[PDB]
Amino acid sequence: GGQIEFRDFGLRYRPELPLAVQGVSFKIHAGEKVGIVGRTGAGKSSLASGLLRLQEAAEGGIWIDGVPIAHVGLHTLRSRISIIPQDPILFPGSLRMNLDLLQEHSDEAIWAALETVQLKALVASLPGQLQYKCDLSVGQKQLLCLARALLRKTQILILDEATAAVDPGTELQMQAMLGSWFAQCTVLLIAHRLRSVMDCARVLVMDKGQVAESGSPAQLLAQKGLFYRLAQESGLV
Ligand SMILES: Nc1ncnc2c1ncn2[C@@H]1O[C@H](COP(=O)(O)OP(=O)(O)O)[C@@H](O)[C@H]1O
Repeated sequence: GGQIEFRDFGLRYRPELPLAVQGVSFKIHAGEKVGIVGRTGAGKSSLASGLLRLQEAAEGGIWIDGVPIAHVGLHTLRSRISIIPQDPILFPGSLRMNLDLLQEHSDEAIWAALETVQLKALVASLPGQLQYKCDLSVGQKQLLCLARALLRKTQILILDEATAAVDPGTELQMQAMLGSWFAQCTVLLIAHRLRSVMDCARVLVMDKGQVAESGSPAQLLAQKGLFYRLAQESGLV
């Protein structure tokens, strides 16, 4: 399904530190694409880090399809939950290994995923093709991550926006797929550019470790709240 629910959630990265994020309660419906916006330090990455249970729950809990992730095997928990970082690091070695470390797919199915993210041609161009070792641009590495997210049968796609200048063709293919191959996939897009979540149907606005406001960009723009302030600073409104 990919339906996530934070219920009064907070996490700390280390015992001695204060809660990085606290009292976060929200329900993401299965298959939804929700943008997550906020300033640096607001708590956007912590939500994904709480989902992946990188940091354990300090308060409340998270539930994925009615199952408390607190009671879900970590490998299981993380198997169909995929994250696309800003600057993905290829695991040193075979390209195929990066795409399929567990070797649970056939070269056939891997090439499909690549062609899905429109990297089949690039990969075919590569010196070792699938066996190509690691180069590829940050945008391409993200796409490769997207193809891997497909192979994983991912139902929760956490996407991290590149803080660096966005490749015009990567953005074109990335959006091209989010509504088609990840249509049924829940997509948490953690955005560092407010413009990127404007077409989103729903945005969580993170603020100093707490959910500040929720709803569509139009709703949040009308509220003239933190979301609205970020749009002004961004020059969108
Ligand atoms: N590795 C870390 N160790 C300790 N504190 C952290 C770490 N990463 C983030 N934080 C803190 O937790 C809070 C939440 O930030 P974060 O979740 O990273 O939001 P964002 O994704 O918007 O940067 C911030 O105050 C941040 O400084």
